[PDB]
Amino acid sequence: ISPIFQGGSYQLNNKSIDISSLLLDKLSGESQTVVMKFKADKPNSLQALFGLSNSKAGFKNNYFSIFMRDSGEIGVEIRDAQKGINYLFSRPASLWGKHKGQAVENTLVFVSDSKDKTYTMYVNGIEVFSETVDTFLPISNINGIDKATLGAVNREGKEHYLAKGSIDEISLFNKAISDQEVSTIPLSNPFQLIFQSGDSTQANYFRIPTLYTLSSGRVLSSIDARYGGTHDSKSKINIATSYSDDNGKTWSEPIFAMKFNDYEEQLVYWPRDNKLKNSQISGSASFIDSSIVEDKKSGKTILLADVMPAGIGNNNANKADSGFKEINGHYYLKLKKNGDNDFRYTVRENGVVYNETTNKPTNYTINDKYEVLEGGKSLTVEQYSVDFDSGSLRERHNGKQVPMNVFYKDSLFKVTPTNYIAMTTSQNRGESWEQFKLLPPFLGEKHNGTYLCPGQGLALKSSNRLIFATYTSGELTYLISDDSGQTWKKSSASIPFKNATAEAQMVELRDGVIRTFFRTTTGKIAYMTSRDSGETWSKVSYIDGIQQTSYGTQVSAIKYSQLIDGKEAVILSTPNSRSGRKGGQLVVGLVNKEDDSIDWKYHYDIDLPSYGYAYSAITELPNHHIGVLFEKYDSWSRNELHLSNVVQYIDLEINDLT
Ligand SMILES: COc1ccc(CNCCS(=O)(=O)O)cc1
Repeated sequence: ISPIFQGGSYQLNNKSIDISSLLLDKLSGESQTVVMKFKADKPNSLQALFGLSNSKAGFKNNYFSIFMRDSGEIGVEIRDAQKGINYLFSRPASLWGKHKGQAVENTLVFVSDSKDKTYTMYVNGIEVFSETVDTFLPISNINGIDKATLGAVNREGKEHYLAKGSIDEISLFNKAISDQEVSTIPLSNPFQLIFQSGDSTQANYFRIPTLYTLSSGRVLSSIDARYGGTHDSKSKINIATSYSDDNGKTWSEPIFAMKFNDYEEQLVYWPRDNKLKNSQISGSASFIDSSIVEDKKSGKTILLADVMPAGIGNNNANKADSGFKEINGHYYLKLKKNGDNDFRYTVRENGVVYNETTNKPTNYTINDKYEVLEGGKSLTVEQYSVDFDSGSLRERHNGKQVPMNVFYKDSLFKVTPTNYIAMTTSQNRGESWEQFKLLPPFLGEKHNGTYLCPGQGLALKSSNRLIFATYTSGELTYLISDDSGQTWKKSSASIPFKNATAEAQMVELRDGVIRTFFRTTTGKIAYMTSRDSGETWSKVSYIDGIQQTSYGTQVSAIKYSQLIDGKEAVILSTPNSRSGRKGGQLVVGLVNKEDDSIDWKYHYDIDLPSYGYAYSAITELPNHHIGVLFEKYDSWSRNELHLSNVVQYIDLEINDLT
């Protein structure tokens, strides 16, 4: 099934190219496919790559175009004034610009299908929109079309949306090629996907990537599998993991490290229109923000994450309560029974539910999976599913029973509606994970729980010490274990910020010397240092030479194993921008032995300064390359919510960075 037109090596230098004679008489029938391989490493603010237009006076709104923005957004317009049709379909963050200094060849496939009345856009093997309409407009059927154009749209005789870039290949087909045929078109991607829409997680969205290189050489990744769009909360989120045994070349089908069953794992297309985009799965328990470390001694992998019950709500839930009760220097999980107005129960020794009014135990116990048992018998609740069939989000029982968990909305016994920290382990390097256990309160019975810093924990090289960074108001709270994560203690480190999202990651500069880099509210990345393996912490300093936004973004960090320019090296991954989450960089710092100060000497731009880059994970691969898994979009922006397959992985060598 051949192209009706095929052309290549077009240079778009703010001057459109007329291909009308070559293409227009070839166009026929009402279904078309455009395949285009193009580069744009210096795009204009808004530019059309391809246009079919009525160029005549008075018909300026009769055209089809494929356009892009310098934010990385791709879209089409399909307009006919006589038909009263003005379609615009687009998706932010769909493009690559540059990789290792070279312009990326993006592969774009646009399918206009008259039979299904559907327009579908793929970029780099990723479907970025699929839109069905009541009234279909074939792109060839726009009234009075007389121009086919590359690198602009001809309107009333003038070049609109002038492009800068190149089209190394463009093909057109008088057919809507199938999704399968699309999948056979060769790609030139600079990235790969570890987690993706339609995989075993069945989440359509992903956020908060982590990466960690295990001692066997296996590289492990964890991530938020996010079901209700990309929202933090309220939502349904599980923690998924995947691993690579060949230095990041291929990755295992994901499994769950932490999951709840009160709501079905559904692949859902979350609305992106302004009226509905803030719809939230509101009755589901959820995890969020994971962190990984490996323990030399037991050989176990440890994964922590925040846990939230279904009853959680932002503010007034639950600052001023840890969710635990202290009774004799020991902490016990509090529980409220269906119909009580306060928390009159605790989960004492061996999950026995006690009544704190009468100190009498009950016939109810809580098992290992935080599930409710009555007289030894497994209680259940009915699962929920969500849908937008009514034109707004509904959450409804689906007929399926699942074990009753104290984190669920429908549970007989409920935990305090606050945030907790959970821990699970794997003894097979990520092939399976245990049931999670809740960590105890660290800042007291009355303090709500600290917030886990997503990314990596720190395994000190010269001892058995494990450290996970967490944050809360006014300090970082480091969690320290010297016994394979069986027992934890805290080390508080004051920071000059109140209610900051002080996401912190650590590197060991040398034996027992830890530097922690963290997110602040000042527009600069901060850091502090410990010289006694985390017991005590220095005052806070800031990095100059890198800019963040006022609200800041997570920073990932590693100690590189090899010397660079003869010096110890640390590599930071972060957006470099004071406007938004974009301009991703790896910044290579060299340590000064005189004082452990760091000279930030090399900045590697991940992609264009204007292209999205948010939360990130980096790890030194066993072959000394650098693996980077990152949110390739602006995960703060209210315009880039609910995008699929934007968390992407790349492989880099140190020479690429210098
Ligand atoms: C336990 O519940 C939690 C835990 C952490 C958070 C913060 N996540 C910030 C991400 S962002 O800066 O908005 O992109 C929100 C809810």
